[PDB]
Amino acid sequence: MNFSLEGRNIVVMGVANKRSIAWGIARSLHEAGARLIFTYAGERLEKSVHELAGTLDRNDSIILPCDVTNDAEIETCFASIKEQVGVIHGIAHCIAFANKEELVGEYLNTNRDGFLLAHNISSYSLTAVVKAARPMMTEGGSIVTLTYLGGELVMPNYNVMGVAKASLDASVKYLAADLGKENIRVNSISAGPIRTLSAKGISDFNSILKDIEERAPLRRTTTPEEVGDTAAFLFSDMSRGITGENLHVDSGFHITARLE
Amino acid sequence: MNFSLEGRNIVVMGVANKRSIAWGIARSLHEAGARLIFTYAGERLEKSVHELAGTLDRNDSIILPCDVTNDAEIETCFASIKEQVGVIHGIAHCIAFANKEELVGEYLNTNRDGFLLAHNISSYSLTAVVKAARPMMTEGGSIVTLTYLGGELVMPNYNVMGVAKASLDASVKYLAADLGKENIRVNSISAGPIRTLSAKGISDFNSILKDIEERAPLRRTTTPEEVGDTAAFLFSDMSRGITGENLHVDSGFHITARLE
Amino acid sequence: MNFSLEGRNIVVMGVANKRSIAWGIARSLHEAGARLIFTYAGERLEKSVHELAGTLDRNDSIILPCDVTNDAEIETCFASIKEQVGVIHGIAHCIAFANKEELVGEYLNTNRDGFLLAHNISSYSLTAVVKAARPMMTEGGSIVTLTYLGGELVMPNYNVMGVAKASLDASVKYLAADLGKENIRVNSISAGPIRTLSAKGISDFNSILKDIEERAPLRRTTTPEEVGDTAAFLFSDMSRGITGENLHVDSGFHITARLE
Amino acid sequence: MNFSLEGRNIVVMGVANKRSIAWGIARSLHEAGARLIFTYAGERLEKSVHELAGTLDRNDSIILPCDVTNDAEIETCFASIKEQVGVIHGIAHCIAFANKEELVGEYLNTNRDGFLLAHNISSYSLTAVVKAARPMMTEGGSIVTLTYLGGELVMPNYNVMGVAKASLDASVKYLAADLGKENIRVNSISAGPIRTLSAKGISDFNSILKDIEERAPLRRTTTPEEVGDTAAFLFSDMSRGITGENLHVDSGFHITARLE
Ligand SMILES: NC(=O)c1ccc[n+]([C@@H]2O[C@H](COP(=O)([O-])OP(=O)(O)OC[C@H]3O[C@@H](n4cnc5c(N)ncnc54)[C@H](O)[C@@H]3O)[C@@H](O)[C@H]2O)c1
Ligand SMILES: NC(=O)c1ccc[n+]([C@@H]2O[C@H](COP(=O)([O-])OP(=O)(O)OC[C@H]3O[C@@H](n4cnc5c(N)ncnc54)[C@H](O)[C@@H]3O)[C@@H](O)[C@H]2O)c1
Ligand SMILES: NC(=O)c1ccc[n+]([C@@H]2O[C@H](COP(=O)([O-])OP(=O)(O)OC[C@H]3O[C@@H](n4cnc5c(N)ncnc54)[C@H](O)[C@@H]3O)[C@@H](O)[C@H]2O)c1
Ligand SMILES: NC(=O)c1ccc[n+]([C@@H]2O[C@H](COP(=O)([O-])OP(=O)(O)OC[C@H]3O[C@@H](n4cnc5c(N)ncnc54)[C@H](O)[C@@H]3O)[C@@H](O)[C@H]2O)c1
Ligand SMILES: Cc1c(CN(C)C(=O)/C=C/c2cnc3c(c2)CCC(=O)N3)c2ccccc2n1C
Ligand SMILES: Cc1c(CN(C)C(=O)/C=C/c2cnc3c(c2)CCC(=O)N3)c2ccccc2n1C
Ligand SMILES: Cc1c(CN(C)C(=O)/C=C/c2cnc3c(c2)CCC(=O)N3)c2ccccc2n1C
Ligand SMILES: Cc1c(CN(C)C(=O)/C=C/c2cnc3c(c2)CCC(=O)N3)c2ccccc2n1C
Repeated sequence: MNFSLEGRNIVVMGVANKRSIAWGIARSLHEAGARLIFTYAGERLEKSVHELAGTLDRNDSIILPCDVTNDAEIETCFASIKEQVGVIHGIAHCIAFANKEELVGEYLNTNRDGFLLAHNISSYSLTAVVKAARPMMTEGGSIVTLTYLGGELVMPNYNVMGVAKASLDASVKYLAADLGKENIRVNSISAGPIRTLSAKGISDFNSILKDIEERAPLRRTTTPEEVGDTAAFLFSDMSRGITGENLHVDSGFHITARLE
Repeated sequence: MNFSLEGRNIVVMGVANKRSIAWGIARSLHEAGARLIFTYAGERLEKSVHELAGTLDRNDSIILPCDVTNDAEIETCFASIKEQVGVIHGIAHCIAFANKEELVGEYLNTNRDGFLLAHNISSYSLTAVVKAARPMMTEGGSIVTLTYLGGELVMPNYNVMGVAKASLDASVKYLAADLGKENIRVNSISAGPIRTLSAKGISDFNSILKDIEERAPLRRTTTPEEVGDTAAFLFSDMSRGITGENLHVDSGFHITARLE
Repeated sequence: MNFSLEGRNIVVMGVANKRSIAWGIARSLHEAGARLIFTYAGERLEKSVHELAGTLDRNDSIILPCDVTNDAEIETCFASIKEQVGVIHGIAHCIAFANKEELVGEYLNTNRDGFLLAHNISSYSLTAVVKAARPMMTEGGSIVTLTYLGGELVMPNYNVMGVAKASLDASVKYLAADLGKENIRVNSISAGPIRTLSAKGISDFNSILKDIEERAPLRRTTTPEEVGDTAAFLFSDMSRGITGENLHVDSGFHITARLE
Repeated sequence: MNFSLEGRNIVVMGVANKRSIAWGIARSLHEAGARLIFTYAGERLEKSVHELAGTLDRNDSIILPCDVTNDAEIETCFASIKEQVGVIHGIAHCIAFANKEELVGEYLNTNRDGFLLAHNISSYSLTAVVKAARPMMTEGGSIVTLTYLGGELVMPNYNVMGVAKASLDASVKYLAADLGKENIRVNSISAGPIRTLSAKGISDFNSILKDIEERAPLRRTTTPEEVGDTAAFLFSDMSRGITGENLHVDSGFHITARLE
């Protein structure tokens, strides 16, 4: 086996701009040879994502809308993919949302509507996309989602997104147990903090990143390319023994408890 | 400090019949001296629960309806409790629901509505009850919920309830981090399987229980009284250093991987 | 069942002075009614421990030497216990040692001799004491050891003691799986930091304790009495469904990743 | 970055025959371009390992004795490596031993000598080899050891090897925290069961493997090549954000609790 993704069609869900973790993943996968299908939420991202995809050195990308709020766009999107490419070999699920005011101060700033919205977008959407993709994954495949340490432990302010990530992380395991008999693997990458659009609203994020640079074993914060290169492994056949796993790409921060 | 719960008002949520784990908890807490407030869902359980409470040797129990589907009954119920007793010292949250057809065969038998219903009842309700109880917990307190190993690992058929338990387990941690500054602890008991009303629908449950008897370190399945006696510790001052914890009351089954 | 330890003979291993965690455990167990057998290492501790035991309100304690370096004293000690009391119902194992210069700076300051000494005293000794006690635990029983979060994650300077605690924690599980068929439970308490004789040599320990007071959910550092009161639960019949478990008595610190 | 190991000198410790997991790793690393240094224990393995290395398509391998019992051979071996190649970029540590009679029946079949031997060979040796290699790892590097699920949970008969693996797993974390500031990563692969020389003595191993084929998500047992291909990722720059991690290459078995 080898690391090449030539002849693999991979859906990358969640590019918003060039700082998106999904854009780090798309670059790594394209460099490995994959043909990419980008999905975006919101008509104003369409041109953005088309332009970023156009910087890739092959012009073979497909770009499609897919809001994951309910099933309707999911069905439209995956029908297009089925007609255009026939078979899907992977999905990178890079989607999260919660109401921003719930991600400041106490976790108890959430409420039922917000809690269920965060779980719908951040956790159920993986299952919804799996459901729509499964019958087109006829040649085996690999599904990767992104999680964060605040789904395992309390991270200040992460709040209802931590609870939704814990739901996502459990779903990765149950999906992996349903799909491995069809040679479909399901894993996550637990990325360290990265200054993306989804970092806007964190207080004193510069202090968080500085502390990671001091406390993490490798003495540096995570990049989208580190995350991308681990995702290229997970979509390749090199990782075929691995499913239901959560790989921390966080400079080792997960093994530490405090800064000396 | 001591194990007594004399002078503690504890709300026990989720008695349905004498096999309920919540009924094991209520017995242990009453024996330790607590005054109990029982809550029930559905008008047909009212007389049931009143009768079971009437078997306790003090006639000081309060029995109130509290469906946790939205906030409305929660607010009514906790207002009654505030007027009747003034201060709450504990809550035992023993509530779960998912659509039964999602808890057979593949996890992918769920759907958005079912997934969000399971999360609403089985996970958000703890937060909803916490929110309504917090201003009446003026003397410090202890909150205990019930979880199951299928929120940590794949258990056949547990499916969307495992994902909802993983959300519940994360919420226990974030609640504990919000409330410890008010001397309120939040913990779970991860009970081994018990033949309750919520076991109806498990296939070959007799085989599951027999396997636990063979594989568990202590060679026996869990009882509601084992769970109750651990919950009496968690509501007592003896456990005041413990919060955010998940105590397995499962005969040791959690430490095993297979039956020799 | 009840919390009483009347009629239970419990061996408490590792009192050195009144700050020892084992002394917090002995107090709680004596208050619950247990008859205690204290063991000490080193002839200079004999009078110390006799005097502390003499402050207990019943004068029924036995005090015996037991260095755990090899098996010889273990055998002498447990033979005395067998003749004096007949049956052992519990052991509190509160023993650790590593060379102090290995617990400063890098973990790589250890060496083979030091590593194996730390493992012998801090981890194998539990197995050695279990082996000598097992045939006198004819009425069921409960064994509790003390561990620390640095066996689960990196804690600065904890170094080879963290590795030895990880060995101890695994041994708790395998012991629990061997002994549950004889109604003997084996658990640990993972205590938060306490200023004991085994804290001498930690740098800036005042800063560590202050940070725990800020970061821990309950906003306070651990006491020996908190640890003692959880150990009284673990030796009582109230905890009979629990074995192979690690209970954190740390003010909730284990669920946090950083100080906001 | 890329997956190539051209220009990387990697020490592979623990080939015994063509079924060794280390031989799966060496093949994958050689295919990725690494120059390999094989180490073996026992003069009778010398010719074995030389012959297997001679099947590789470049004849650039070095083969050296390295018994890890004490430091002496380690020092000889690493001195040879330093003179022959100058810089080490990786180590694959594939070494374990315990007395076989301790790995049948109860864990309590161990004893002090056996316990400390298992820990010395199976856990401290990683630290000993790290210590000797560190000053030759001047260009950054990656260290991979092999662990097994029985270091996380009880696996029947794994016994003192499970305790020694738990010590190894903790050492991986503390090593990673010491060495990341020198751009050296330290990780493990937790392989599923493989019929190697170290499987001789397992009872009913055919039943264990059949059960894995039924219970594991991917419905198949692990191969040395699956393990090798994950180790090629860990030694490559693609995995540079990952340290202190334990990657399960076990067909997903780690996420399951029982066979339906
Ligand atoms: N930035 C971090 O520090 C970090 C660390 C670990 C994990 N993560 C996770 O990485 C993933 C990607 O986030 P990011 O940091 O790259 O930020 P981002 O804002 O670039 O990406 C989040 C994506 O989610 C999409 N999304 C939100 N609601 C959607 C909906 N209704 N339908 C479809 N798409 C929707 C957004 O359009 C956006 O493209 C998220 O799951 C996030 O939780 C982020
Ligand atoms: N039985 C087991 O094997 C087991 C093992 C571990 C944990 N648990 C958990 O224990 C808890 C109690 O379940 P049980 O096994 O005693 O069964 P049970 O059926 O007796 O109790 C479940 C309770 O949930 C209540 N509930 C359901 N929907 C509700 C709603 N909308 N509003 C308010 N209450 C609602 C029911 O009325 C019932 O009283 C649950 O959280 C369950 O997940 C059960
Ligand atoms: N102090 C903490 O912050 C803390 C936190 C968690 C766990 N622990 C653990 O609690 C336990 C008790 O330590 P402590 O903090 O009370 O300190 P302590 O120094 O009072 O107790 C340690 C005990 O170990 C005994 N011991 C050392 N070598 C021995 C040998 N060869 N034979 C027999 N006994 C031997 C000492 O005599 C002493 O009584 C230890 O396992 C320690 O790792 C301590
Ligand atoms: N086979 C499995 O099912 C399995 C599963 C997970 C992990 N592991 C681990 O994989 C590693 C490799 O074992 P394997 O299964 O390939 O079997 P193996 O017997 O082929 O390899 C074990 C190696 O350890 C070496 N070793 C033993 N004592 C030594 C000493 N004193 N000095 C130097 N080398 C010494 C042996 O010479 C042998 O080369 C071990 O750490 C084992 O625990 C094995
Ligand atoms: C690293 C990190 C993140 C980023 N992250 C891991 C996320 O999963 C972000 C999710 C997110 C989810 N929903 C959001 C936003 C961010 C901001 C914009 C918005 O409106 N809603 C984060 C987000 C909130 C609080 C703390 C946080 N930390 C410490
Ligand atoms: C022990 C166990 C349970 C019971 N349990 C732990 C639960 O949390 C049950 C939750 C539940 C949740 N919702 C349910 C029902 C049960 C049945 C009645 C119904 O209509 N909906 C369980 C439930 C489903 C599948 C497997 C299961 N196992 C192995
Ligand atoms: C809380 C804590 C402790 C204390 N502890 C948990 C221990 O297990 C101590 C073990 C110990 C073990 N061996 C030791 C000594 C202490 C000091 C005296 C000596 O000579 N050898 C500790 C010990 C060393 C480094 C950091 C530490 N932290 C953060
Ligand atoms: C998969 C597996 C293994 C193999 N393994 C993971 C190991 O780490 C083996 C270690 C080992 C360690 N020491 C050993 C031997 C094997 C056999 C030859 C000998 O003399 N001593 C194993 C080993 C013993 C018991 C159960 C076991 N299971 C279920």
